[PDB]
Amino acid sequence: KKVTWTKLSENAYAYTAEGDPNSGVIIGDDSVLIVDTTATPAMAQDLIAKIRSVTDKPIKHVVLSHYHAVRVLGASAYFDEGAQHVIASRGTYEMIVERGEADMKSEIERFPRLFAGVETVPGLTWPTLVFEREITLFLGKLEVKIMHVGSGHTKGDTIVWLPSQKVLFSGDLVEYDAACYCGDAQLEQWPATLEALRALGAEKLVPGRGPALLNPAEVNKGLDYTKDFVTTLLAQGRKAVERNLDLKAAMALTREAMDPKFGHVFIYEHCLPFDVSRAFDEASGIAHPRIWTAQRDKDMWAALQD
Ligand SMILES: [Cl-]
Ligand SMILES: [Cl-]
Ligand SMILES: [Zn+2]
Repeated sequence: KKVTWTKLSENAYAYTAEGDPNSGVIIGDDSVLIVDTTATPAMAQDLIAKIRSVTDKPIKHVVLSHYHAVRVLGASAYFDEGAQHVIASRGTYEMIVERGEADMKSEIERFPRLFAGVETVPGLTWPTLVFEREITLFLGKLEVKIMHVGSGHTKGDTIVWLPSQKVLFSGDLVEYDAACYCGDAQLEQWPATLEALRALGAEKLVPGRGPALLNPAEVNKGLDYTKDFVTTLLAQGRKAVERNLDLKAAMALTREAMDPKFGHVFIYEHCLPFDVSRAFDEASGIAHPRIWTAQRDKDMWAALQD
């Protein structure tokens, strides 16, 4: 299992594991902050190990970039390492309340291998600190901004921004070598959210998965790609709705435009059915995402195949 621990700047690191989402790490004067937890407390052990190869400081703050189980269910591992708060936006908190249980069951059923040692998961991760717009932590002298600048990947998407070093942890708002999972997306709002991230002027950006982007040209390529992906996806959904297509026809129409431009990115085929399904709903006027459950997955595959 290939693990990559990348020092991005004086105080910022990215943690990547083959096939897993990225986690972000900020080492402040007094304490460590992480962005997303890895999928289980058993998997969190190796992120802790990487952090402890650098510092003995308490892992005081655990930020959830959004509510999805793979991002949050490792949170309880960090208590013994010094966690004082699990931080989430109001939107993320609302999603945990509304569909945390359903999403936990859904994600573990879909991709059990993402949840190594799933028996170590104690239950849902409940934030202890919920913010509306923006909080700033001073880790000694190090300023860390935790911000909701708009929704996209989910209602409540949260970013972590290190202004002094221009390091942005985008959660799943930004991708580059992988497709966007849009099953819970607010597709209409995502382009404006991407432009808000562009206005930050990041020199380093940790995307949802894959290697970090290490200069502004790479940052903007990731922003442009993600914007193109989610704009095209929603546009094809509006076309399917205008034409009264069923889901199989909507998938074929979406592929017309998405496959040439994006068909090469990692996990494209895994994500595309959920993306077409969400785009069709949202274009149909379902602004708040339907909840994904096993029976909805089953009906989706049935509609797409036979
Ligand atoms: Cl606030
Ligand atoms: Cl449904
Ligand atoms: Zn996600």
